[PDB]
Amino acid sequence: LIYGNYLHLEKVLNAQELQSETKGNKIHDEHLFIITHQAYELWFKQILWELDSVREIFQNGHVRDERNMLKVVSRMHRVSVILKLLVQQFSILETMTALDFNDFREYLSPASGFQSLQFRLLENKIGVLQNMRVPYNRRYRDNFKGEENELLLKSEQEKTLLELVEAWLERTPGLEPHGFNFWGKLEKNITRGLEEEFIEEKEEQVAEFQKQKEVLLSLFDEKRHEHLLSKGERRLSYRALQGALMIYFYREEPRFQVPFQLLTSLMDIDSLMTKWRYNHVCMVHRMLGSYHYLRSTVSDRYKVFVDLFNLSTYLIPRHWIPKMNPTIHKF
Amino acid sequence: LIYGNYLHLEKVLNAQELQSETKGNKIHDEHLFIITHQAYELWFKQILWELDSVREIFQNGHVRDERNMLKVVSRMHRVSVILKLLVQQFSILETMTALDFNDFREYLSPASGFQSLQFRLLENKIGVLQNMRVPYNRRHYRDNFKGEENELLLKSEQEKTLLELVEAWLERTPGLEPHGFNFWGKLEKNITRGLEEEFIRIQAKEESEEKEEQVAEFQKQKEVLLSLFDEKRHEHLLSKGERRLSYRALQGALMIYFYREEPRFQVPFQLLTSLMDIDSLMTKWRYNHVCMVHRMLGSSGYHYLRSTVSDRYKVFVDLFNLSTYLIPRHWIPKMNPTIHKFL
Amino acid sequence: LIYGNYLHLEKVLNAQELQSETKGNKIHDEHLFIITHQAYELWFKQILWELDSVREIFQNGHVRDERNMLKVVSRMHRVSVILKLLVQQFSILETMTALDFNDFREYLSPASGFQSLQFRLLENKIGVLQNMRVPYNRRHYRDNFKGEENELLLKSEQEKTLLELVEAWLERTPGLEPHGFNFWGKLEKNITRGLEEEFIRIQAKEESEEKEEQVAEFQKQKEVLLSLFDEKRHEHLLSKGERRLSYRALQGALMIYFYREEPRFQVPFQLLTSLMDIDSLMTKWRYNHVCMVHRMLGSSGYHYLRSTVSDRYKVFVDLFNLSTYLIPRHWIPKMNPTIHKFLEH
Amino acid sequence: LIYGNYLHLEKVLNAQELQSETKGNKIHDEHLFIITHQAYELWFKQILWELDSVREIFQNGHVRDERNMLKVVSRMHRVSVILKLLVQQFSILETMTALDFNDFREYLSPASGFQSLQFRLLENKIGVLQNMRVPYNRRHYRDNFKGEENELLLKSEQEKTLLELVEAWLERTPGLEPHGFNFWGKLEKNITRGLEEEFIRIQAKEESEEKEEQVAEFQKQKEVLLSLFDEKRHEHLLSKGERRLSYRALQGALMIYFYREEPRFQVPFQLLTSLMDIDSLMTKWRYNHVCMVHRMLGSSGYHYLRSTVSDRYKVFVDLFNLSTYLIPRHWIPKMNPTIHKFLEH
Ligand code: HEM
Ligand code: HEM
Ligand code: HEM
Ligand code: HEM
Ligand SMILES: c1ccc2c(-c3ccc4c(c3)nnn4CN3CCNC3)c[nH]c2c1
Ligand SMILES: c1ccc2c(-c3ccc4c(c3)nnn4CN3CCNC3)c[nH]c2c1
Ligand SMILES: c1ccc2c(-c3ccc4c(c3)nnn4CN3CCNC3)c[nH]c2c1
Ligand SMILES: c1ccc2c(-c3ccc4c(c3)nnn4CN3CCNC3)c[nH]c2c1
Ligand SMILES: C[C@](N)(Cc1c[nH]c2ccccc12)C(=O)O
Ligand SMILES: C[C@](N)(Cc1c[nH]c2ccccc12)C(=O)O
Ligand SMILES: C[C@](N)(Cc1c[nH]c2ccccc12)C(=O)O
Ligand SMILES: C[C@](N)(Cc1c[nH]c2ccccc12)C(=O)O
Repeated sequence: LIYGNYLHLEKVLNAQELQSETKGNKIHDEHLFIITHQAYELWFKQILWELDSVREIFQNGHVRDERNMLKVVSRMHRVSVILKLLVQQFSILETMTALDFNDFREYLSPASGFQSLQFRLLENKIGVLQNMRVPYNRRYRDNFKGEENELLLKSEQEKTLLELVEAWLERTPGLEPHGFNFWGKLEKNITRGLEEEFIEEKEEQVAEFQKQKEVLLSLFDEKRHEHLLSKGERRLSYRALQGALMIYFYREEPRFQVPFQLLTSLMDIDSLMTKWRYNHVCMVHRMLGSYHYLRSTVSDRYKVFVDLFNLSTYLIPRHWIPKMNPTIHKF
Repeated sequence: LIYGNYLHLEKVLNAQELQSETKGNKIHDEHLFIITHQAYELWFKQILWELDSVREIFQNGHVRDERNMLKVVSRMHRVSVILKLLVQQFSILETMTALDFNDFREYLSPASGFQSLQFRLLENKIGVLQNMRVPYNRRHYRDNFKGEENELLLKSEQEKTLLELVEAWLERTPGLEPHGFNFWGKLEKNITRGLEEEFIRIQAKEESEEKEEQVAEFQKQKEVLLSLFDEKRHEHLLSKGERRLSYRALQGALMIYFYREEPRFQVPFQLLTSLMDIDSLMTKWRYNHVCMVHRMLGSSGYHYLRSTVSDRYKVFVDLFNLSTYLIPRHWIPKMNPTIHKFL
Repeated sequence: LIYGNYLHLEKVLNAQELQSETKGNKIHDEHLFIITHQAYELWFKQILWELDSVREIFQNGHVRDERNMLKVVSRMHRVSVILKLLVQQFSILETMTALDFNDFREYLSPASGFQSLQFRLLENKIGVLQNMRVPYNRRHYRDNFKGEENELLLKSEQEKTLLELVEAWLERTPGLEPHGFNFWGKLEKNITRGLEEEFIRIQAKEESEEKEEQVAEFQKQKEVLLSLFDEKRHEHLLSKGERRLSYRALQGALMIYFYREEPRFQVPFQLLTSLMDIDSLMTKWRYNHVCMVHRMLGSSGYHYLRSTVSDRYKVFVDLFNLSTYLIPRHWIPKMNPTIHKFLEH
Repeated sequence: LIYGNYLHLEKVLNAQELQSETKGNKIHDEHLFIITHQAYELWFKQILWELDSVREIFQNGHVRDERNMLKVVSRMHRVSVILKLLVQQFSILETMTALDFNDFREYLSPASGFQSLQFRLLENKIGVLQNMRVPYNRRHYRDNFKGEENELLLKSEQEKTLLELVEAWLERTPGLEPHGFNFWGKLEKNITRGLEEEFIRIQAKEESEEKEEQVAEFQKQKEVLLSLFDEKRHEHLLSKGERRLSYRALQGALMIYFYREEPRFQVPFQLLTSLMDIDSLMTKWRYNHVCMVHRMLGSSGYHYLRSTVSDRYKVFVDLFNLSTYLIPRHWIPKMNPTIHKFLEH
């Protein structure tokens, strides 16, 4: 076995066709354009590789065996690491001036980054929903045809990471009312602590406190949630949300240490996915002038685990957090 | 034209074949290994693209037209930027544990990164010389390569390297002409003078430990500084391969260093800086590679590799070492108005 | 002389006071919070150092001596490099969980990064204009600052900004002189001509939707391209604050863009590129800051900040927008050998 | 409470004294030099903050409560993140040319980065051993430091290092107990067996160059694999300082490596990974430092430093070298339900 043959470089390193050259006027910087995109696509494939694997672990119920949690967090962190690189990779294309890109931009028409099948498959597999997806020029799948359109559909219809994480989050231990009844203990301890606290600048604080109280108690409005879920402003089942907050509050508890890491990485992937979009935009600006559709992609509308980010709003004094009783200290 | 078809993704995204899977026992992390290498190879191709272009500009004498200097420095900086990324790219493969790599390392033998044609072409096109190449397994590197590959690899060694081409251009650097600004002459004189002047300074110091310190500092500096004009020392070191640039080229480089602010020398200096950046980064690549192979294979290619992280692989080491011959600014020959115009 | 004494580490490394600890309940992650900010502030000081130096080079007219161009681009690139780092530095504070920050956030009230004198000095010295600055809680920013601080902050606003100084220099860009190369005239002509020539091409074409599409494209392009020569449109946009550069400065910048390979314009172009890099990175800083305040406080300042990530805080947005007015290379006015002389140093 | 006052910026931003300026000939790039170092020092303080905290968790036996494992790995990862940045931070100082540094290097003598108390404290607290410290021009390291400096430096040397503390904890790693899972025994057996089994396979083959190659490989592997059970070889190497961990600690580490997916070993493995990352990064720091001092001073400290980039400075080299003793997975002693149940929480 030789490197070149192991890596099918006969394919990889014979995939560069400068359209400028194909049309008689070869432009040098076009090479970079091609390579950059090809590298992105390689890495997308790797992310899909990792993601699909993680999805499978959830779907096949392997995640139930908490031995598989190391594997899950490892592969999720790996995604975040690839993404961190893909963000830095824009620095490479920033070496191309707009003036120089202009010299071949025409031979690209009518092509677009939009037509990255993998990027869409990625958005889909994480949990970006078309219902909340910004339409571009009153139009995404329309541009894709064939097996591509077919796969794109499977991607939308098969379980997303969000869905699968939701499922698992719903089964998070300690939610059982017959058990630790976290939610009940929480509502009580908060209401109590609230009242205790509720017993000039005073007025200002009072006003602030009423605002805080509303938010804090908003947590227990199952209906508010269902509504927001419908409007798509939240994404996680109320039960899943409970499991997540369980994990947040009892993270140091051994059974919840890696699960918390997952949540952290899930948020990191959202953060990075959006950083990708941002860097892409800042460039398309520097390259095409005036952008706005893309500036719209950086809107938290594409944050799939936005629920995890927003659990920061509902932070309470440590004192108020239900205690780890002997029984659960065992469990 | 569709993106997928423009980018020949039919090829790119149909090039991943897990040998573990080909042999029945698919290992997940093997995918990463493949992709990582494929990305490296893509980027190598791009670097070769840039480098070959720069070489051509030098060889076809376009570099004489100083309008092409922007293009040259841009493309050279771009190389350094790709390399910066290729160094960071190791962070990705560091996500793979040794334990997990072990689960497929077998299905790789007898393949190695050594068989990267592009990496070799790259080493060669910059200016790595086979004479000063550390032997692998008591043998040459091209021994591992056969066919058109071996053929190309030779062309790469024999065709003009960036070093050679930069040397040529450095030799033509204005200001060296003795009939002109006579930089080298003025320099030798101004250094001789400065040294003497400083000696008197130290002589003035009543004998003390302080004076002693200065004395030692002085003598070492003097030796080094005058070493610069020992054209024979140079020729010797050139032979031993410890330097690489013609003495004339070395003069042009120091010209550029000292008169960098001069408009004609501003971008030329940037080039020199980038040339050094490429060496620095190429070495950082090697270092990160080694640091990983250690984490992955334990402890020995490791030792062979630890050997490749040396000035033997640094092509523009001469540019780095011009830092040793740094002098007080007031010693630097003053740009004569006439030649001040020439620059 | 000792390292520690050279670097006044007696000060630097005795400047960490955890308020949590000062109040009896020391929280560990507070140390990180302090250090991170202190490092940012060190780097801000360095950027101000570089910026002020470059401003002075422009103000004192040293920039006229094109020897100083290397120094200028070097120091400007250095800023962009510091900024690149400052953006990555958020990764450090991302190690702090919101849960853990919550354990000391209280001992901070009412303090805020908003009270970063240096950040404001920086925004100001580059060219952020108060009129373009989104007010927070219906209030100005300097209103939070008092004393010599307010005095400095004012000097920053009143002294020449980099924008102003670059504008001045851009206006003196060679090639614009009508008596000389008359770039703008030649350009208007060459563009008007080219457009006509292209219109004919399209009109020659065999009736199709593709033709219609090209027709549409053509009108759009034509409008934009000719918009360039509407000095009144410019003055209007300047008023609306969509542009920031004088029309003449804009001419000089496009001169440099189009004739960058010309020796005299090689480093000047690099400067333009760096100026844009600084804006890009400054905005990336703001973005990462926001993305974190979200991760930390949830969803409001957050929205104020989300507002700061706009081209309204981009000082050299005009340089970014010169990409809109890109023309076929063959349309660019030709450099006379004789003319190449004023661009050959 | 004001930002500036919280952060004692009266100190931090009044700690820049350009010696060039103090001596009449201010050099611009000296500012950068100062700031860069000051930032490094801030971050070192933070690393020491994190490290000391982790050391205390180990020393005070809090690590026994496996709730505190999350905290430990988090803080150790944070160190690695700071270090990643400190490595990138050299990019900033690379903006300074040697030519320009030369213009002030004189006013620095006789100061040096060597005199970073914090860096030494850091090296010491991790586990760099004074024995294996390469002498600089036949000089010690501590010799340069006097007073409280020397005092603290010693405490750092004498107090428990991270290595020592990790060793302690590694020795208490569950599964090693002979009356329990007897990992070591089961391992030796399973390895001896596997090797024999493989030898037979090769013996069954027909004499050939391939066979010889395999045979040679097999003997090499066998030696290494069985070397693992030579407690005395270890003790010797420990003496020569080629290894650092007790043989029992080494057993615990390999336990963790092999049974990492086991819940009780998942975070512990992460720690090991981060410990190795800290070595890797600490050494990357040294490398980048050297690469620069060369670019700045030419080629000597350079060579002394090139010496610091060795496994002689790698504290957790034992963790790196556990990669040598990797065996087929099927050879690894199996976690029987009963004992698996012991390793859960
Ligand atoms: C010169 C560089 C680039 C330009 C001018 C550019 C231009 C654009 C434009 C204009 C769009 C909006 C759709 C349209 O009107 O066609 C877009 C979207 C996109 N581009 Fe790029 N692009 C560039 C580089 C890249 C790179 C390096 C990638 C890497 C794969 C990429 C991937 C994408 C993706 C995935 C989208 C869809 C955005 C979304 O809906 O999330 N582009 N690009
Ligand atoms: C698990 C990861 C890796 C391992 C264990 C590994 C191992 C090795 C080893 C042992 C060598 C020395 C030659 C030999 O004994 O076969 C080597 C050389 C090489 N590897 Fe890697 N490698 C790894 C990753 C990579 C990657 C990601 C690249 C990217 C292209 C790469 C490129 C090279 C090159 C170009 C050489 C020749 C270097 C020289 O001779 O100067 N390796 N590798
Ligand atoms: C946990 C981390 C952080 C949080 C929660 C945070 C929060 C905030 C908030 C809420 C504001 C808006 C003003 C206000 O309502 O008080 C703000 C502005 C600011 N922060 Fe931070 N910040 C964080 C980290 C940092 C860091 C590392 C810096 C570095 C100096 C910084 C510098 C600033 C600056 C300069 C502003 C004013 C920016 C502008 O108004 O355009 N902050 N921050
Ligand atoms: C122009 C830049 C620099 C130069 C020329 C320089 C020079 C040197 C030299 C020559 C040494 C070897 C000992 C000696 O001769 O005194 C050294 C060691 C050291 N430098 Fe630097 N240095 C630079 C930047 C830095 C930076 C940015 C740091 C950050 C903290 C630093 C920290 C140190 C430390 C801690 C050592 C001791 C390392 C060891 O012995 O293990 N230096 N430096
Ligand atoms: C391969 C080929 C092209 C791309 C682009 C891309 C997308 C849109 C572009 C463009 C380049 N140059 N001009 N435009 C304008 N659009 C507007 C609608 N159609 C043209 C990004 N990645 C690519 C990979
Ligand atoms: C593709 C395939 C393999 C590689 C390697 C590589 C090199 C040497 C390796 C290895 C992988 N796994 N074990 N070894 C040990 N050496 C020791 C002597 N010869 C085998 C790097 N890049 C690759 C790309
Ligand atoms: C030093 C001290 C504080 C900060 C902050 C910062 C900013 C706003 C904060 C905060 C910390 N904790 N709570 N808030 C709420 N805001 C909302 C309206 N004003 C208070 C950032 N950097 C700092 C440096
Ligand atoms: C603060 C102050 C100084 C330093 C240095 C440093 C290290 C070595 C130096 C130096 C500066 N200037 N010259 N040398 C070398 N020798 C050669 C002969 N006499 C001086 C690094 N970091 C610092 C922080
Ligand atoms: C057995 C279980 N792992 C239960 C579970 C769900 N979410 C969790 C989060 C943390 C810890 C445990 C869980 C499962 O059913 O997957
Ligand atoms: C005309 C010339 N470019 C001469 C030359 C050589 N090196 C230089 C450095 C800076 C400026 C000019 C030169 C050539 O012959 O290429
Ligand atoms: C002589 C000049 N430096 C003219 C000038 C202004 N901007 C430029 C850009 C590129 C080249 C020259 C200029 C001055 O007046 O400063
Ligand atoms: C009770 C214990 N925490 C046991 C222990 C030691 N090393 C470990 C590694 C992984 C898991 C557990 C351990 C202690 O004695 O510290």
